[PDB]
Amino acid sequence: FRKMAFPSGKVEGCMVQVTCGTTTLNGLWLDDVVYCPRHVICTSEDMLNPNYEDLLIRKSNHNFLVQAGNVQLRVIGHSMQNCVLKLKVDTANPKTPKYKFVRIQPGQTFSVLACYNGSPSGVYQCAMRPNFTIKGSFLNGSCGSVGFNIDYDCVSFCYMHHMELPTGVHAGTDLEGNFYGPFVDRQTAQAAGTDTTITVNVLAWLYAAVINGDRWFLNRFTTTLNDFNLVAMKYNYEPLTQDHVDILGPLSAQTGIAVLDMCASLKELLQNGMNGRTILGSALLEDEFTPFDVVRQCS
Amino acid sequence: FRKMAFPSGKVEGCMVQVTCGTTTLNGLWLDDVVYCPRHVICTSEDMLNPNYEDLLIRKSNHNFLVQAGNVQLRVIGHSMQNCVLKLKVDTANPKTPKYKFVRIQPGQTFSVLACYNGSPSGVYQCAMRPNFTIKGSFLNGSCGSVGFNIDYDCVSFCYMHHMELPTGVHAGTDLEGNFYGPFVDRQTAQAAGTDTTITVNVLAWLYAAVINGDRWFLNRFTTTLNDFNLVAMKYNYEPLTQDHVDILGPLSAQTGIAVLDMCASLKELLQNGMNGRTILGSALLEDEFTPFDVVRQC
Ligand SMILES: *[C@@](O)(CO)[C@H](C[C@@H]1CCNC1=O)NC(=O)[C@H](CC(C)C)NC(=O)c1cc2c(OC)cccc2[nH]1
Ligand SMILES: *[C@@](O)(CO)[C@H](C[C@@H]1CCNC1=O)NC(=O)[C@H](CC(C)C)NC(=O)c1cc2c(OC)cccc2[nH]1
Repeated sequence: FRKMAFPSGKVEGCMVQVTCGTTTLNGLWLDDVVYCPRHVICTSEDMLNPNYEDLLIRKSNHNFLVQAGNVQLRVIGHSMQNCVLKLKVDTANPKTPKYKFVRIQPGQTFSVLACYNGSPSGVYQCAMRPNFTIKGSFLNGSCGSVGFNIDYDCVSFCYMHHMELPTGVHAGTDLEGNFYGPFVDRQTAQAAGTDTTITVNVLAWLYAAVINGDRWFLNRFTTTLNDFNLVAMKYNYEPLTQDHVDILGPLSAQTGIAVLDMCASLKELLQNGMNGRTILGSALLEDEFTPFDVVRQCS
Repeated sequence: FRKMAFPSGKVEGCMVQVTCGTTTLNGLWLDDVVYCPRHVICTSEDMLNPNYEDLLIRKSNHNFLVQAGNVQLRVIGHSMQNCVLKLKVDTANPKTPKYKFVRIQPGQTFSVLACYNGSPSGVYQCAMRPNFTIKGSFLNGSCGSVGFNIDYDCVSFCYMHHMELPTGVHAGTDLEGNFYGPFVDRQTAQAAGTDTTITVNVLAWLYAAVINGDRWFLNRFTTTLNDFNLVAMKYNYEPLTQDHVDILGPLSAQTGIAVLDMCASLKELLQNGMNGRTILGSALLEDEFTPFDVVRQC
């Protein structure tokens, strides 16, 4: 049981390079539109406090160098959707897959294809933290990198990368250009809200450990759902809903461990610690596997 | 600092399924050859104690169903090399990347593209353990999934999946069909040697910690490589080879910390513990980041 990402081939066939002036970053080429972060039009001076509509109107179609591999594509139009720039090109991407743009909720996961200069560099899995950051690996020039999920050769794009907070976590937008969280595409040091742990995900991961023969954390006790949430919120865990309980059903039936039994086990682990032991190799309670993630991988 | 796979699409373009009777696994289609585990020719009952040479004499080119998607590729030749079947087909794969077959060393990492019925399913990073197993995630129908590294648009194929040991780790061959480790493609309970900590990767991790300013563990002493190997074995840590010292070179140069000085720092960590302190936030020493992986992320 490892953190598994979706195969990235369908998304690699879409990453291009977008250059405006001195600024370079990645774009996503679907059909005859190239999507990228709008701050590619900014100078270093602009980025301190940019007026984007104002800065964009002074731009021409020919200010934008879009390169797909070696081939350069000609921009025949440009418009802005929130923090995302849409560049119209005169050529449709033949590798465009069946796609959709979604906005994911906190706690859900996606694969991140990290690109630099329009070249895919690596893929890994991430979750939308409850404070709307993501704990990624992104260096300089990774803006435009997108996150996504795949459902029967339909790619749901849910994230485009824009910034690293001073704490080392990352922030970005959906493909409509709306940031996840209270962040703004300005060159300013920005803090996030207090992060919390994704509870339904930690439980899904405990189930995965049992399905794989780890049971040392289990116990005899049970807890009411409200009493578990009292302890949970004390340790900065998100509360557990009845929906979350049903989402976990399969894993409960698969293992024969009732959700509320699994909540007693997790409750003790938060009160007692792990005593130096490990679960599925981790010394920490892991919260970036969703129940579906676990289900898909174990069956 | 996280586990990060290579992009998988260059390998996706080469996954097909190979079927004999009712045994289906995955195969690897490069030019006009398809590579897959030879036990595809076995019925489940022959797998218990197969005679691959006897079994192969009775199969013919028309016993092999190779499908790219729902599309059949006609098999026009077949040979067996070690534990892999090599099926010559009548179409060169137009998505064939530039590629090589390489046999990796324990400690090295690669990406795995888990496949089922010739359809990619997921991708993740593995390290070859010193006991020649890997801690993968494979289900039924995963055999023939491959592991690979990419350097400068060149895919180096290094692993092909054959089995799950009772302990739940996995084992397989290089792309010439030679098992990593003392395992055999028989349907049988097999046991790997005791695992050990991958020292070269632990040292890579300490370099990573220094690059990011976490360097409390740097000590004032040095060591010889023979002495470090001897003590490390006493803590269940792999000895270092000359090649291990060399692939540590760029990280040694970037930090100014000589390799044998960093060994003495690790030796002190081994004999005195971490004293509740952490390194890169963690209390455990991480051993599945090669020096390449550390640089690749900096
Ligand atoms: C994109 O590459 C931008 O073209 C870049 C990616 C980050 C660079 C280092 N690692 C990355 O993930 N993004 C940025 O530089 C963004 C640009 C904004 C959205 C206009 N800015 C930041 O990530 C940023 C700014 C500041 C800051 O200011 C002052 C202070 C502290 C942190 C910080 N991060
Ligand atoms: C391939 O899918 C098979 O073509 C399959 C993959 C494993 C199934 C579960 N997870 C996997 O990684 N491989 C096998 O089933 C192989 C087939 C051999 C090479 C003929 N066998 C095993 O992995 C196997 C057999 C036995 C066993 O026997 C008895 C006892 C214990 C473990 C075990 N593993």
